[PDB]
Order: sequence, then structure tokens, then C-alpha cells
Amino acid sequence: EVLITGLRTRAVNVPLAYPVHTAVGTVGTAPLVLIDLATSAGVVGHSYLFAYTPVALKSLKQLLDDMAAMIVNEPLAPVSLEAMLAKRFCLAGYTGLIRMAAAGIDMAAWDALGKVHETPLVKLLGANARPVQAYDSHSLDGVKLATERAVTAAELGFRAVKTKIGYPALDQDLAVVRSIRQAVGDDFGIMVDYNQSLDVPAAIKRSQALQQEGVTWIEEPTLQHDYEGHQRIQSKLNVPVQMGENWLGPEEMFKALSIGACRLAMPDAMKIGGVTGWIRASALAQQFGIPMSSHLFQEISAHLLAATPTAHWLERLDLAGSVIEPTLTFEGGNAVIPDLPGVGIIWREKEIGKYLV
Amino acid sequence: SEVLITGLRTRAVNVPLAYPVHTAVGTVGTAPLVLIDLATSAGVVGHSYLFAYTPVALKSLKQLLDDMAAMIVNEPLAPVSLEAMLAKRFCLAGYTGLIRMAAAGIDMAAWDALGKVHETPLVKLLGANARPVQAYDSHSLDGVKLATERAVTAAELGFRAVKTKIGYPALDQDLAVVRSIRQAVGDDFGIMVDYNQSLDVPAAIKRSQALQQEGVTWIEEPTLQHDYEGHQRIQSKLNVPVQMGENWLGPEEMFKALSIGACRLAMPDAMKIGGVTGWIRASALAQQFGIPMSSHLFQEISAHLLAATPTAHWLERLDLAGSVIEPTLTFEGGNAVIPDLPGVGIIWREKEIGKYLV
Amino acid sequence: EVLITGLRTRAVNVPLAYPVHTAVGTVGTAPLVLIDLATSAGVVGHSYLFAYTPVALKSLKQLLDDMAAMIVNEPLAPVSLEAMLAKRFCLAGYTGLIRMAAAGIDMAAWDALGKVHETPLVKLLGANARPVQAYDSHSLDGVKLATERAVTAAELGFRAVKTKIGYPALDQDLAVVRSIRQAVGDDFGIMVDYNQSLDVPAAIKRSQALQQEGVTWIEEPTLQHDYEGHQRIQSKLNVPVQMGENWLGPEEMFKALSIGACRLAMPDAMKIGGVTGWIRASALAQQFGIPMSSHLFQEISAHLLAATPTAHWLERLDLAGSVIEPTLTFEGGNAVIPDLPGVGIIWREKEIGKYLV
Amino acid sequence: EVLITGLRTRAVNVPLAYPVHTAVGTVGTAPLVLIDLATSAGVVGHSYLFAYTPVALKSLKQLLDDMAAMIVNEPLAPVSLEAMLAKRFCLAGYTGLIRMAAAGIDMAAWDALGKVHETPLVKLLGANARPVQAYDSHSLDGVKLATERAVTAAELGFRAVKTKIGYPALDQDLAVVRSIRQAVGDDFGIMVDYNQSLDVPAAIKRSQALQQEGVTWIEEPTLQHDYEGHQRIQSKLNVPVQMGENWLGPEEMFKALSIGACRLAMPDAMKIGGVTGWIRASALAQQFGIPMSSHLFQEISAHLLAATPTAHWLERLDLAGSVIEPTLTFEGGNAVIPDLPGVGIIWREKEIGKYLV
Ligand SMILES: *[B@@]1([O])O[C]([O])C2=C1[C]=[C][C]=[C]2
Ligand SMILES: *[B@@]1([O])O[C]([O])C2=C1[C]=[C][C]=[C]2
Ligand SMILES: *[B@@]1([O])O[C]([O])C2=C1[C]=[C][C]=[C]2
Ligand SMILES: *[B@@]1([O])O[C]([O])C2=C1[C]=[C][C]=[C]2
Ligand SMILES: [Mg+2]
Ligand SMILES: [Mg+2]
Ligand SMILES: [Mg+2]
Ligand SMILES: [Mg+2]
Repeated sequence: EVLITGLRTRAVNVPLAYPVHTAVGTVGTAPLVLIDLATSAGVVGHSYLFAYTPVALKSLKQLLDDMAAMIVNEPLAPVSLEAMLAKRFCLAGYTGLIRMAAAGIDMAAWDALGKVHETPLVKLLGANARPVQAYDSHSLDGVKLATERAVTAAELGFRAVKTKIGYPALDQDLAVVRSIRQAVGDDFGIMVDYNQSLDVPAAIKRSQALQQEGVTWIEEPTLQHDYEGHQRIQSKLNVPVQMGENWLGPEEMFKALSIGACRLAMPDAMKIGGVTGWIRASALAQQFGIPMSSHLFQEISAHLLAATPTAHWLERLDLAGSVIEPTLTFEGGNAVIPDLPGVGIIWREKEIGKYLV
Repeated sequence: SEVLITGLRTRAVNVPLAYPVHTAVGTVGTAPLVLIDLATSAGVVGHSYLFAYTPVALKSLKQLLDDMAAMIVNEPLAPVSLEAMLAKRFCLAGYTGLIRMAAAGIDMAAWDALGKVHETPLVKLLGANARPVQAYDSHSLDGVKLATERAVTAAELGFRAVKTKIGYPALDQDLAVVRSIRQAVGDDFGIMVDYNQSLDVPAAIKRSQALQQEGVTWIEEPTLQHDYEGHQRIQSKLNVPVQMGENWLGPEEMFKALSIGACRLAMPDAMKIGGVTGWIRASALAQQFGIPMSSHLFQEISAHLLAATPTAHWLERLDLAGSVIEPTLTFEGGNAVIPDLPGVGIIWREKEIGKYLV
Repeated sequence: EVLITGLRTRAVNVPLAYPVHTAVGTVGTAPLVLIDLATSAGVVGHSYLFAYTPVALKSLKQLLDDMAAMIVNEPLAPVSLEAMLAKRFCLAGYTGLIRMAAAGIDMAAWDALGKVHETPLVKLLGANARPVQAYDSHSLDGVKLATERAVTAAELGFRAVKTKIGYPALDQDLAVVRSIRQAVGDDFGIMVDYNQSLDVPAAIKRSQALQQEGVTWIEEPTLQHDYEGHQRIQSKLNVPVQMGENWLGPEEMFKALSIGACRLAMPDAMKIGGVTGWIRASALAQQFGIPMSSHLFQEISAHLLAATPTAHWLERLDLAGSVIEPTLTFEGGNAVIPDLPGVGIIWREKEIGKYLV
Repeated sequence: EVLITGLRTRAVNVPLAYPVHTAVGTVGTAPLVLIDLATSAGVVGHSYLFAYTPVALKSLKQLLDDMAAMIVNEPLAPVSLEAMLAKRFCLAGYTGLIRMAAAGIDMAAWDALGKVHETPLVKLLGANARPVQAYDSHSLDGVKLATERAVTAAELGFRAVKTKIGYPALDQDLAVVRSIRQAVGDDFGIMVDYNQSLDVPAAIKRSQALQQEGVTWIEEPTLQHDYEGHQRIQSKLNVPVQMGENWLGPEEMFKALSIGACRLAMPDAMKIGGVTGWIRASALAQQFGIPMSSHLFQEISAHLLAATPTAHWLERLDLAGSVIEPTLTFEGGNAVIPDLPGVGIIWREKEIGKYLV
């Protein structure tokens, strides 16, 4: 019926209103690959990828462009497409940039499929649209900016914020949390994120002090692939350890959950394998008893969380707002899925040319 | 005197193979390689190459490496510190896959350059005597007739073992190939077999128990490479050793596989394991877990690396880059012999490389 | 190309400015074996061994001298030499004094290889020299001397000290830590060392009390070979248990890490097997996620920690300062590797004669 | 109160009628340290140590001579003396040559204590003398000599022999076992010993072939300290894996038995820690359900096995026959304890002089 007829990618470097400072360096702009998936039915699927660093941006575009011949003239059947890519790349390594590229095609193909059936992605997945609580995602901003941004988020109606920590001293971590807490009050979430910057003993010492201060979760305290080390950290805490943005495919999530690395999970729509990977991830989170949040890609994560049995929070970090129309809205701090077929992404074509690499 | 990296040059080539590498999951008909030149303030140039597996990833890998150049040019030629830096710089994007392979290619060129700085073969720089290492001639999913011809030819060349790739539609076809080779080479000869991830766990148990009755030397990647639990289940049903490791991206994946008991043999890939720096760490693990450790591809550097490996087992002879690298590595009586050259011993065939440029 | 041509050893008993009092007895002098490895390239490798007690000093020298014929005329290839000694001693027992002797040969051979290549050992290992934070290592000194020494170390720039505890009463342990803490303030490390003197229940009781006071780590609470007992102790603590100075070879480290005996490790350059053993130990500590410190042998440990992914602290205990030129220096508490080939050891040939046994 | 009044040691290098060829090299002579423990009761305890290689011989004697100051004038209480040595050596490392030296003192002290009470050692331990089945211990002798020695062993009355294997080819291992089996018949033991020479997959392969041939046990297939690896080999076999000659102290035995490394044990009276360590090893083998044999030191092992609840075999390898009187006899292949106080060791004083080092 519906065949894939073309793939077009555009690499952009988009500035951010606030740089994403982390304990391991600053992401000052967002390197994105914008994807269009043309089909024989007249509709075009849209998705985008986040390359994290300009150093990988051109590499990821080139890879996608060389993948185009693998998918042109195949049926628009994302689950069957994913299994084909999984096999074709099983020698090179179906991980990293390659898996990220495969997820970008998956997310565009699902967008295309909802458009074919003139229906929002959440409904094509068999679920009712529902609002999801969102937290406003901040960075390693220093006490002054961290507190201003938390006040502005609370004014916009958000009920929780995330700040990135891992300053040179534990006292600086605690100063930021304490200052946010005094400005937003007790009935407010403060999630904190170390971006893999602590070894396991440091993470136990810092995390127990944060837990005494009162935080909502402690995210990626150590090396993201060290599932055992996260389990050891989690074993010393009442507060939940959060991880998942760096799981490449549901199989990595299965490994982490099988050994108890974390009491929360937050897969990333790209790295987990797109919609197809998210659905599988969501089935694991349910059976392991893990409340499941999103990481980035807030446009598509609104739909996916609505179909997730243990949906927890949506991360509001609008990486692509400069090139995507704001059809996703926030009422009372909850993300509200737009009444649009597919994901609801509409390119801001006038702005894209400003940021092309 | 301090030695600095002063340039990084890459060349993407798509190189002929006398025999296409047929596998159960598809055919590698040419070798897409990225050749790496690491210029230094000592004047010497470090050489290495990467294998992209599919032409689909070739240009992307070269592009990534060219964009990584800015991270390493004007840094000290200290491969262990360079590796720590790349690990940190890529911890958000994902220090795995193509990025990790790119980092390993830098690492292998940097260690080559450091051996050249000290005018000494890499094995001796690593603190070990050069020793010959037994090598098996590595074949593919060749069908009975060609599989048998290549095994006879390898036996005449002095090899004492061959590897064939299996996973034909029927187990009887796998068996027909292994049996035909055995009849042509005799009883005092290794036959390693390679499934390239093509079986589920119950099929792998069934096929491997039948192959075990034929006395093959090991059974390589029976199922999905990341499925360490499943490999353990397959190994639990076998006396023959399960072999894996060519797809471990970094020694951290090796550590996870060995921790669960996935395999009684290991064969890291000098590229995917993370280069010389990653190989040294992999060898330390294999030693403590009691795992005989073989190589995967990259025979030029693997001869050096195995000589430094306490549990060194076999060298895979698959000469992917022979069309563009001078044959300074030799084989005597089936054993790889390290050349008396500084660093790794790689000398480009500069007049051949231009024939294959992408 | 380069062969070992000779081995010379000298047994000394050297005075210590401060006796090393421990919970299990006093090391009042340092019995050392000083090692010279001659090569066909004109350079001489240097190392030394610490015998812990004069009772073992002459035995260790004799053993090394009887090992000379095994290594003379072998290539200067420390990794292959270690394999040869491992095999040759596999029936006698490649542990204990024999293993310590093998490590002494290894450290001198690596010094000699760096000298053949005219490069500091850290650079021959492929790493940049970097300063390494050091703690000043004290002993079971009693409240008065313990505090004085802690004050003096703080004045010299050290950011942490180690004291040895295990007085008859736990109150005496706590009185020393409290006194040191008042003199150095809260932004200062206090590591404490029991030297195997407690059983597991006593160690749980004392360690929880020291944890409440605030210490940096608790080292060797019980019998060094009792990895399961250390695991039980560590399971009851937030503060990290530290061990490793008694691991004979990385295979013993592997056993202890595999069962979770400690959250920190500190291998001893001699007992772990010299440079070759150290390299293997550091690969394990990295995969197990263990910050790795040194025990004694500060001259060579400065190089080794600079090549160690999880390098933590250097122990500053200058056992050999009376016979080795102070080319290793300390700036702001950090050990600074000297710009010398190999390890940087230069014998004080006038002083050695004063201490020969 | 009987006190120790002297400690005398003599290093000898004694001839072997048949060199002990092994897969890892040849022990052509026996380097022994002969021990005399004089007491204030006038009786003298006798024991001896085996240094395995002449390279360790003078070092072991030197260490014993320097330990003498720790034990002279102490009461003749072997269990209290062992505890003192354990503590005094806890920093240097109570293993290796130091532990072997401590065991030699322990074995002389117990022989001394038997003499004080004019009673054989077995009776002082509270057990009846009973004959213990012995196997004649051979080496890596090749097909011709291995079979000749097996014939001669059978004619002397032994009902089992041990041969050492680990020839370059598995077919050579099997050719030896097959020729011995033809010469001795089916109702006869053939123990085989690899002396650590195989990796784990090679050991699985050779052992399953030997198991098909029919052998009594498979001894030290891989590295002696690799307890996990021995467990993996044992998991693939019906035939029992045998080890223990290299355990230094019952604490190492405990670690191996705890993980299931072997279904048989054979501690070495020296390395296990003398009579004191043997008694503790016997208590462990009993609870773990492990039949327990001896390694070497046949003179004292005859007494110790008589007191061992799970006593299995005595290794007959008469390393010291050139310097000790043949008071131990063999009836029907069973070792028969002599009716003599203590261990029953009487030096051949006119012979020791020929072999002094
Ligand atoms: B951090 O992990 O939280 C944000 O989503 C983010 C982070 C790092 C880099 C970019 C974005
Ligand atoms: B196979 O795994 O063995 C060879 O090394 C090879 C394989 C697949 C693809 C290329 C080479
Ligand atoms: B103790 O463990 O710390 C010191 O390094 C030391 C110790 C005991 C004996 C000598 C030195
Ligand atoms: B072997 O393990 O059996 C014998 O007791 C023996 C061995 C090795 C070295 C000496 C004696
Ligand atoms: Mg995060
Ligand atoms: Mg393979
Ligand atoms: Mg200590
Ligand atoms: Mg034996």
C-alpha cells in the first residue's frame, strides 16, 4: 500500500536561550538532524535527532543519507523496517550513531503512519490522549540563575524543576538545592542530575546529603554504563536513583533493570529506538515496576507517555523550539498533545535556513 | 622532549577481496576501510586503519574522524591520556559504536607513533618479547565445495586451523561443510565455526550439540552479540567452548559478558575493544577470568598485542588490508611472525591506495 | 637487543624519624632490599623492597640473589620476565616473599626500560605526567603527637592525613580523630587505619562510631585475607572501607573486588606485582568502579597513579628517603613526578653504607 | 612447663631415585630444611620442609634461623605458638615461605609434645592408629617408565598409582594412562596430575577424554589459585577434581571449598600450616563433605589421616627417605604408623652429611 519514496536530512546548529551547562561540559547550541520521510501516499513524516556535539553532527547526517537506499521503496511498516535495520547493521554494531539514525527513521515513519490514517500518534497506538505532568529542565546554572529559573518555572505553572549539579564541592550542590527550595517551597519537585560525574563512593556521600536536604530523584550519579555501580549507589539511598537517557535500545534498559540499577527510568525517544523501542521499553518498565519518564524529544514524548502504563514525568527541554511550531502546549504544568495527525511537528521553514550547517 | 600530535589525515577506501566474506546475515564483498595517518612533532607518522563493515557507514566514519581531529591535534602523544579525554568528551553523545571505533583508530595510530618515537616494535614498547603466535586461516560461508578447497589450500600454506562461517538454512548443510573440511584436512587440524549471531538460543543449542559431536574447535557468536545471558545458556549445554567478543565495544562490555559466564573463550577486536589501550585492559580481564584470548581482524597490530597477552590463544588471519599494506607480517608454519620494524610495522602501498579511494 | 646482565642487592635497616606504631606492633626501622639491575645497554635499573620486619630481611636478599641466574641474559622485557617467574615458582608458591622478590625485579626492569628509552616511566606507559594528591601518612601516635603531626602536614600543604588506630578502647580512637579534626578543620581528610586488629562485630561497632565523627575512609578493619568479613563490615557502613596493601598479585585483588569487600582499593606496588601487576590491578579497579590509591613506594607510585584511570590518593610515607635522593617533590600536597628517565630513583651512595646489615 | 630451648636447621639437597618430572618443569633433587626443636624436657622435636626449588632453599633456612628468636624460651604449646606467629607476621604477609617456615616449627613442636608424653602423635590427637591406604606417587615419566613403575608399585602391594600428565598432546596423556591401565588392571587406582598446566577449556577437553578412559581423580588441572576456574572444570565432569597441595593455610582451603572448586581435597602438611593447620583443615573437609588425602610428608601424614574424619588416601612420595629411617612401613599398600613417640622421625645422621648445602 504505502511505500517510502524518499529521505531528506538537514543538519542545523540551533542556539539555545540558556546553554546546557553540565558537570562534564557545556552544550551551548543544539546540533540537530531534521528528517523528512516521503511516502507514496502524499504525506511526509517528520522527526529529528540530537547529536549532542557538533563533532558528530555531519557524521550523523552522512550516515542517514547513506541509509536512504536501504528504506526507499520499502512499505511504511516501522516495526518491519526496524528489524531490517537491526539485521543489516548487526556486524557494524547496531548501537551508537547507527542506532540513533535508525531511531530517527522510526520516529518519522510513525509520524507518517499517523498521517496516513489522519490520526494523532497516541490514538494510533490505541491510547487516549491525556496530559502529562512536565518538569522544567534546567542546567548547571549557579545559585543565582538556578533560583531565578525555578521561580519563573513555578510562575509558568510547572510543579517541578530539574537542575544539573556536580559542582567542585558538595556544599555548592547543597547551596543550589537549598536556594531553589526556599524560593519554590516544600510542595514542589526538585530533580537533580550529576551527568555521570561521580565515582560510586562520592555518589553515596553526595547523594545521602542531597537526600537529607530533600530532592525528588538523583539522576545518573556515575558512569552511565556502570549498572552495578548504580545499584550499589541505589542500595544506600531511600531517594530513587534515576537513569536511562543513555540506554541505546531496550536491551540496555533490560540489563540495567535486571540488576536493579535504579528505581526510576527515563528512556530517550532517540536512543531507545524511536516509537518501536519506546513501546518495548514501556513493557519492561511495567513488569519491573518502574515509573517511566521521558528524556528530551518532548513533542513525541507527550504521545508516548500517554500510552505508557507507568508514565511518570515529561522532561520539558525545548531543544528544537527554534525550528518547530509550538503545537505542544502546557496547561498547569502538564503537556497537552495537539489535535494533529501523527506527532504534530510542523517545520518553521523560514527559521531553518538560519541554522543550516 | 615532549612529542605532540601535529595532524590527522584519513582516507576512505573500498578495497577488493579475493574472496567475499559471505556470512549467515549477509555478504561483505569489499572491505570499506578508513586509513589513518597521525603526524607528530617528532616527524614520525602513526599508521592505523578501521573496518567499517558496510559501505553504508564508511563516509560517516571518515567524517566523524575528520571532525574529531580538532580534539587531538596539538595534544601530547600520550595514548592513555588521549583515550581518557575522548571518553569524557563523548560521555553524553555515547562513547560507543562509531564514535568509539573512531577513538580506537586514533589510539592504534598513536601507539604506532609512540613505538616509532622510541624506534622499537610495539610489542617491545609494551614490555614483551616478540613471539610467534599460531594463526588460523579465516574463511567465510563458502558452500561445501569452496570451503573445502580453501581449507586444503590453507593446510598447504602451513596453517594448522581454519575458520568457516556457518548458519545455512538447514543444520545438515552446516554439518556437510564441517564434515567435508574434516575429511580434506584430517584429524590433527582445527575447525572453528562462526554463526554471526544468526541463531536463537534453542536452535544454537541443537546445532552446537551436533557440531560438538564432530569435534570442532569452538562455536563463535551463536546468537545476538549483546545477549550475554543467552550465550551463557547456550554455553551451559556444551562441552565445546563458546567463542565471542569481536563486537564488544570497549572492555566494559567484555567485563559484563565475562561476569555472567557468556563464553569460555574470548576474541576482542583491536578496533572495537578500544585500540591498544583497550586491548591491554581486555587482556588483564581475560587473565583474571581464566579466558584464553584470541584476536579478531587487524592481524598486523594483533600479532604485537597477542605477544603481550598472558592468555594469548589464536590470531585470526583475515588479510582485509593486504591490498593497501605491505606484507611485513609473515607466517612461518602457520604462526604469525612480527616484523623487525618500529611500532606496528605498517607500510602503506601508496600506489595501490589511489585505486580504491572513495 | 637489550639483555639483563646482572643483579645486585643490598639489605639495609634504615632509621625512621617516627616509628610506625600500629595496632599490632611497631615498625621502628625500615628493613629494605635495594635492587640494581644491570643491562647490556649500560643503564642500571633501580628498585627497592620493604621487608616489614628484620626477621625476613636477610631471607629476601638471599632469595633475590638466588634468582639472579634465572634472569641474567634474558631480554629486558618485564612482562615476559614476570610470566617466566610465575611459571618457575608455580610449585613453590608464587606468593609471599617469592612474589615480593619478583616484583622487585619487575620494578627495576621497568626503571631500566624507561632509561633505555630515555623517558620517564609514566610517559613510557603512554600517559601524561600529572600531579597526584597525597595524604601524609602517620601512625598510632597518641593524641598529642597525632595532632602535632596533622598540624605540621597541613602547614606543608597536605590536604589529608592518615592516622593508625586500634587503641584498647574505642574512646581512645575517637579522642584522636576529634583532636586532629579540631586542629585541621572540616575541609580536610582524616583516613584511619586499624591494621587488621578488629573482629567483624568490633569493626562494625567502632566503624559506625568513627563514621558519626566523620572520617575519610576506614582501612583494613579486620584480617586482610577475610574478604567476606570486610564485605560484612562494609555492608553496615556509608563511609568506604579501604584495603589492598596486602593483596599479593592482582588475582587476590580480583577475589576481594568480586565479593565486594571494599569500596576503595590501595594496592602496594611491591605486593601487587610491581609495574606489571599494577597495570593489571588498575584495569580491574576501573571495571569494578573502585577509586584506586597507592600504598608506600611513593617514588614509583607517582608514575603509576598518573596512568591509572581511577587514581585516588598517593600515600606519602618516605620509608626510603634516607637512601634515595628527594627528586620526588610535593607542591600544594600533590606529588610531582621528576623529569628523569624511568622512575627517578638516585641512590644516596654515602648514606647506604651507614645502614648495611 | 616445657619450654623451647633451641632451634636448629640444616639445608640439604637430597638425591631422588626418580626425578619428579612435571608439566611445568623437573624437580631433580629434593631441597629440604631439616628442623630440630630442642626443649627443656630434653626431648627434641623433628620435622622437615620442602622448598620445591633450590632457588628458595637458602632463603627458607635463613628465614627459619631468624625466626628462632621468636620461639626460643616460649612454652611448647603449638597452638599458642601458631597464633603468635600469625600475629607477628600479619603485616609482612603470613603466607608463602613465612607460612611454610611457621608450619615446620609447628610440626616439630607437635612431635616434641608427643615425645614429652611418650606417645605417638596420632594418640596425642585422641585417635587410634589405623592403617591408611597409600598410592605410589610417580611423575611425568613417559609411557615406558610410567608403566614400569606402575608394575613395580603393584608388586610392592600398592593398589593405586599417580602419574603426572600434561604432555604436549592429549594423545600422549592418554597413551600413558592406557599403558598403565593395561599393566595394573581394572581394580586399581590411577590418579592423574596436571600441575596447573591447562587453561580451563583445555582442562575440560582433556579431562572428559581421561574420564572416558577411566581415572581415579584429576589433580590441579589449572592455576592453583583459580578456584572459580576449577569449579567450572569440575562442573563438566563426573570424575572428581582434586586439589589442595598449594593451599597456604586452611583459610585458602575454606575459600576453595566455599565456591565448589573440587570434590576432593589433599592438603600439604607444610603449606596447610602443620598439625595445627591440618586439624582445622580436617574440620572443614568434614563439614563440606570432602574426602581428604595428604600431599607429601608421608611420615606425619600417616598420623594426621588417622585422626581425619574423611581420610581418603596417603600420597607415598618418599622425598626424605635418604635422611630419615624407614620406621613408617607399608602393609598391603597401607601406611602403618610406627610404635614410636611423636611422629616417629629418626634422622640418618651419617647420611645427612653427604647432602648438606
Ligand atoms: B541533561 O542530562 O539533562 C538534559 O536533558 C540535557 C542534559 C545534557 C545534555 C543536553 C541536555
Ligand atoms: B566474521 O565474523 O569473521 C570475520 O572476521 C568477518 C566476519 C564478518 C564480517 C567481516 C569479517
Ligand atoms: B600502615 O598500614 O600504613 C603504613 O603504610 C604502614 C603500615 C604498617 C606498617 C608499615 C607502614
Ligand atoms: B606433584 O604435584 O606431585 C608430587 O607430590 C610432587 C609434585 C610436584 C613437585 C614435587 C613433588
Ligand atoms: Mg540527565
Ligand atoms: Mg566472527
Ligand atoms: Mg594500612
Ligand atoms: Mg600434585
